[PDB]
Amino acid sequence: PHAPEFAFDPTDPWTETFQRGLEIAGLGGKRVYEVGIGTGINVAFMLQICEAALVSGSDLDPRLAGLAERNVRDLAPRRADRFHPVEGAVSLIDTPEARAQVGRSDVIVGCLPQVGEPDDVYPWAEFDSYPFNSVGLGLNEALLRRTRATAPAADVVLNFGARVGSAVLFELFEANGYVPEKLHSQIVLQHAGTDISFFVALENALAQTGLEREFTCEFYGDPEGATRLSATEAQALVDTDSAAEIYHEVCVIRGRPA
Amino acid sequence: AFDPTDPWTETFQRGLEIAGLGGKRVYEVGIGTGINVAFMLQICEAALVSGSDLDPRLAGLAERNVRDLAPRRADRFHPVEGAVSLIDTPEARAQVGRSDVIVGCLPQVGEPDDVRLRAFRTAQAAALAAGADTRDEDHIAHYYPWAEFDSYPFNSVGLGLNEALLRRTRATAPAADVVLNFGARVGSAVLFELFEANGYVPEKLHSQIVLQHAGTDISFFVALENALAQTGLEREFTCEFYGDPEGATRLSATEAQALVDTDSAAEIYHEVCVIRGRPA
Amino acid sequence: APEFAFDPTDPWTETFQRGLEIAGLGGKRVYEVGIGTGINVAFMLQICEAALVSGSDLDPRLAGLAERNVRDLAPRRADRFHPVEGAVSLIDTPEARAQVGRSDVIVGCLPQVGEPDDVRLRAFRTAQAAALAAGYYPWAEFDSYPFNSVGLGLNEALLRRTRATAPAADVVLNFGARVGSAVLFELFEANGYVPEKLHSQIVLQHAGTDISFFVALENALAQTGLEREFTCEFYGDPEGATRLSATEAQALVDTDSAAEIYHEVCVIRGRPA
Repeated sequence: PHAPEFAFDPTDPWTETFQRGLEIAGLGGKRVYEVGIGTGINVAFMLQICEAALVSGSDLDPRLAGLAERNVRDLAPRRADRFHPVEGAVSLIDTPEARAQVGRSDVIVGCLPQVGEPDDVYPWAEFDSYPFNSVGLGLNEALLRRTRATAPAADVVLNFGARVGSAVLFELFEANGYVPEKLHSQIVLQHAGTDISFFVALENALAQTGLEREFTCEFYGDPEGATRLSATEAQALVDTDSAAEIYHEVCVIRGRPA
Repeated sequence: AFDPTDPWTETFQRGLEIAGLGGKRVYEVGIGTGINVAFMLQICEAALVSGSDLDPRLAGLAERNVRDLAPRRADRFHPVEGAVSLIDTPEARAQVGRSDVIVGCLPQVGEPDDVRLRAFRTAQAAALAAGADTRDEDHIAHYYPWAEFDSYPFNSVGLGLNEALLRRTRATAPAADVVLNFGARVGSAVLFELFEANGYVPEKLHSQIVLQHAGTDISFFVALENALAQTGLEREFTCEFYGDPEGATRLSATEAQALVDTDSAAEIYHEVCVIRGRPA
Repeated sequence: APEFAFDPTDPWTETFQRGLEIAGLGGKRVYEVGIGTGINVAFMLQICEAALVSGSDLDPRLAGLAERNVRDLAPRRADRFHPVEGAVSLIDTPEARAQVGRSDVIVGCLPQVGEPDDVRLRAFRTAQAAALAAGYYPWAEFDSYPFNSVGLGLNEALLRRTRATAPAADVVLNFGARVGSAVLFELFEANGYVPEKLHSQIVLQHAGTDISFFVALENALAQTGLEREFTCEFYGDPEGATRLSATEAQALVDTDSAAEIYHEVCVIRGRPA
């Protein structure tokens, strides 16, 4: 009954949105696998604040597993005995060990590369064929094919920019064997350098049939998400003013198998 | 007996009879006013029928409707309330998971151009028969969306919504049959691949030659005939139309549109068929 | 297993057969999609020591010609070969599904973009000849597959069938690797299979081979309409020391004609979880 505000990072609104969803997910007592553990701070968060029973994970970069280990031992010293990462270079979960560990997990979590992520920030062309790569989420769909096969009973909890709308995000789960549920969302502001052509091209794109398409992306003018904008609209306000403040939603969605 | 003004629905119903729904639990996606619910209950002798529609005002009407249509069996009709897109609600999924068979005539490119007008007139006919004098808008609606089904592989032949329902059925009812109605202009091979690609063995249960209204646009199907493949290599493809009500003289989409570029009332036919998908 | 057994006339089939031997089919019950004239059946019974080989073909005449070829080439094993009859597209008959569902391993060298340009004329001449004795896959229904974007749509269509009909069976497939192994592996990972590359060779491509489809791959913009980095894998030498894009390969030949262009063929096994 006391929100752990001190815990969520004050720096990155994407990671903050993720961590708040992880807290809501209810990871207490579960085995959890994180795709792309990075520096390990999410693992530390899930161990210390969420109270996961066990956490494993992997990264594409082999040096990151070892560095994640220090961090977890520094930041969650009295819970670090429960962090068992998988070394070494692991794209998605594509090694036998990563597969074994995913196979034993109750929840798979991640914030994966996706069109629309922040610039500041996997191999990439082999995911181009995925149907949901048409909205920039191929890599995310690639993981859902793997999780459904290796751990068919586990939840999958993923972080998304929601410029394409929640009907599409929910579709990515429904198309792949999972009932989706939005755990948490937030309005976030994007850098002034962010490119969004991709998003204007989306609403200007003919279907695929192809016939029609009066669809519109989701942006906001205020940090409260009061004033909706299309991608074209938004793209305008920046042609008007290069330092115009543009907002979109980031949200955490859990897919639960049947 | 069947209404011959709506051949897609005749086709649908005739297909359902053949399905073998005697004593089974069935879910219908898009129950409408319950015409198909009552049919299965009265003619097919189903033990239980449930289902939903994306218009939330419809279940109530249907219920009523089925009561009047099959009162001696309307107690086995158990609709699910709410604005149910496909089977997207816990309660909807729950019922689907308990069903032996899932049936639908779903939106799809090539459905009759007047399908949304017929539904509006059927909704308002059913409310008048229930003793209510209403506002017309009570029977209109903004359903079904389309953008989230656009990325589906089989949306390229206009069946994205149908594919999406198959992703759903397979996961929440992996042993259930799925019985679906389609316009076959794209070819029965393509219709069969829709099922095969999604874990189902297809069987064509019944089919019929029907005529398309004169003002029906078929440039979509023409556009498929001139398209290249995903490869960018030449694609060989032909749509299936007919010049005769019997389905004896075949026409591609390009030919069919020629006969209405020269004349303007040339009778143009195509197939409508019921396909059952059965999992292994 | 002796060198003489592997096909000395055809690098694609030689690659397939070296890969099947490495798959360890001994004692297994196997199913081949596209048996053709049955030589691979003979190779799997006689060299791989399979307990039982079934399979089918789209051309309904080939199962009968494959029986005679297996009777004449592995007479001591011929009783272990039980082809499925009739025209069979992939495995799409109740008898082919029933056999596939009893199989330990499903194998195939399936039609695919990048196959040798003369394979369809071979199969045609090969029919006719073998047809005495005495007396193709369309590609339109498979065009929707995501992996058709790389020309592997028929292969993906099989993976959807095997997974449903024989969920515990391995699946062993021969591929040209011009689109790279990450893509080939992703075809399996996307469809419920863990890929392992069993064997691979560097083959020479016929002289007038059209590689325009692969050039186009290197210049396409993805599904998102933005940039994409991608090079097909070709080689200038028969050991693959010197790499080449499809564009480099095409250019090497625009200025020659008889330039030697090489690429990889490789056998991948897809194992369920």
